Amino acid sequence: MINAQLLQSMVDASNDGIVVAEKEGDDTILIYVNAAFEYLTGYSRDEILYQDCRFLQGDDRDQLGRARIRKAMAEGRPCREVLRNYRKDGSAFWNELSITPVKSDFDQRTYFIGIQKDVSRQVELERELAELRA
Amino acid sequence: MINAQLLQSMVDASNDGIVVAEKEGDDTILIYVNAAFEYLTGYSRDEILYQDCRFLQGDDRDQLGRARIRKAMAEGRPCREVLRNYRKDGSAFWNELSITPVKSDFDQRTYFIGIQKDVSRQVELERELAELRA
Ligand SMILES: Cc1cc2nc3c(=O)[nH]c(=O)nc-3n(C[C@H](O)[C@H](O)[C@H](O)COP(=O)(O)O)c2cc1C
Ligand SMILES: Cc1cc2nc3c(=O)[nH]c(=O)nc-3n(C[C@H](O)[C@H](O)[C@H](O)COP(=O)(O)O)c2cc1C
Repeated sequence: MINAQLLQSMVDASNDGIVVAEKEGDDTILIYVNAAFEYLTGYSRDEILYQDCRFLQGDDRDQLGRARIRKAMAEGRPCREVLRNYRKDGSAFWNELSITPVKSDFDQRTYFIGIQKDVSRQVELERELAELRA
Repeated sequence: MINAQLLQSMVDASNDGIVVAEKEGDDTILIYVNAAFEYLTGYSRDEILYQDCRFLQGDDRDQLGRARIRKAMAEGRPCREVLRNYRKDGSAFWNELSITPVKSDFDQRTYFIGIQKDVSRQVELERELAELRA
């Protein structure tokens, strides 16, 4: 279709937070993040890169999304889950995570492309509708 | 960060619908679409590719999203808009469109990366909350 350099620059430049990570045992290590992801998190490419993405959950580690994500990556099937995340400045938001497993098949490595959005307003709208139905 | 071939395969394989298009006057022509986009629309890469993406609106051409998208692409700034779209089988859904303008700067061409999601359930939840507030 298009040359891969063009595509990489279209991704580098996307308004959508986009990352790639590589499975290592019980971890997945971020090898690629775009600018919009740096803007979403309030971190820098260097701060972010080369660790597992969970670091954004911070203290708040009892969240059902985790298990559903973990369950889903394990089975090798895409998921979409929203977790509470925290920026560098400490502020808190609902991050929707779209995670897709990709096995290399050239080798035994598996990768994941994430695509993430601050969903905080969409959630507030639901908490409200939930209480109206009560 | 990562080699561009790896990245292109992570995109090719994403569960998220991702396209790229190229500005030509009042049009933008799709030069790249991934599999998930083919699945979103119910079209095939060959059917989809090489025309302007509006073809999915079909008959339903009076939609405010259009003007906001048009206004936004013009100004050269990202937007996120949801339009009513129609698959090949005719079925209808709410498609959220995240569109990012990218100028090449090597030449005078401008491109757009879109990232699109069936948002129909999130919308139904709002129509409901809207009427509760009435
Ligand atoms: C592609 C990809 C994107 C991810 N996005 C980040 C995210 O933006 N925020 C977050 O808190 N965790 C995110 N994670 C989730 C964690 O890295 C981790 O897989 C999850 O918390 C489940 O594993 P655990 O229970 O061992 O923590 C992402 C993971 C992957 C593979
Ligand atoms: C990157 C990109 C992705 C787009 N996504 C498609 C979409 O999935 N659905 C749709 O109906 N139109 C989509 N469009 C919107 C139309 O192609 C068009 O630009 C919009 O309807 C406004 O222009 P117009 O008023 O001249 O029709 C997309 C456009 C771009 C540039």
